[PDB]
Amino acid sequence: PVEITVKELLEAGVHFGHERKRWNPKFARYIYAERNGIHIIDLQKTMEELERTFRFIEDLAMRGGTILFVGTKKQAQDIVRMEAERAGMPYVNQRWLGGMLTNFKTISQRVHRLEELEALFASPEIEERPKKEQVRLKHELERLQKYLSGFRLLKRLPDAIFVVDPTKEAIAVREARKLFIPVIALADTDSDPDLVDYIIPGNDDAIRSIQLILSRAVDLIIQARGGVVEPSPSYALVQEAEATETPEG
RNA sequence: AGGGGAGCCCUAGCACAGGUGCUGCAUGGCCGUCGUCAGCUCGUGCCGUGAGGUGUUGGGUUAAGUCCCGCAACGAGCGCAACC
Ligand SMILES: [Mg+2]
Ligand SMILES: [Mg+2]
Repeated sequence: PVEITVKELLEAGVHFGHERKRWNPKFARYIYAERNGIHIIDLQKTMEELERTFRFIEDLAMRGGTILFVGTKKQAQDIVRMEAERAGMPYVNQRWLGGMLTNFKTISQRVHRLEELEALFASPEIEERPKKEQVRLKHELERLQKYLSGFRLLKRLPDAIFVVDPTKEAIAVREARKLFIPVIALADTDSDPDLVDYIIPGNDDAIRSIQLILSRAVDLIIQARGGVVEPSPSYALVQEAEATETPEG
């Protein structure tokens, strides 16, 4: 049953039958206290820390600060970009690079090739040598973009970090704290609530939680201070958040 | 008449020429050779008390450290290639 949330998209489900001899284990469902992914233990402990954290995201915001989020799991990545562009800041989906922060003065160079290439495919210099290098410059521009598509907003090392799972993207969190950078992350029982600077004890995994915690973390920024504007947002045309703007091919 | 004097010839004395006369285990120079083999390194960062390691390992591909993907590394140089 899809409570107006599922939407009938002619989803067959012919190959989706439970004929997968799934009728094999009785204890198949070892079930615990994790049936939908919404845990809040001790409350007087977590809610205390939340206010804490979210009070800073607000501060770093107003102080003009910057917050690059760090995403690495498939269980996020894209969920990192939406909350990325919606909130004008740098993000890292694909993969971290040793030094992303403890080497700026060098990884930032890559960012430069990137921009450099991005210039050339805009001037008449297009096509002046063998297709080979033409592609030699396309591979790069392409790759570079794959791994640097979000680091282009880091003219200088950031005031904070928002890594999802400070245990899977630990290098990130190492590099960070080695440079006195408050590290903000999700974290759970299977994490280092000692390393995480400003914790938000959500579910490390679980798409939903992510989008839930990461969004307000994005909205809180945006709503930093305020203003009038009371005609509210429109529904169906929420494309500026990114969605799937203009395709190529 | 003749005398002085410059380039030069000759005897004599001298500084010295000359020497394929030793030493290439004193050397430059140039060459051979492993090897036309695919390799040898550097910057920055990270690991390590340290010598150092990481990158240059791994899967795949290549005539090739050639290229791909991975990865605490990101690059760059000499070489490979291309230029002839
Ligand atoms: Mg070939
Ligand atoms: Mg060869």
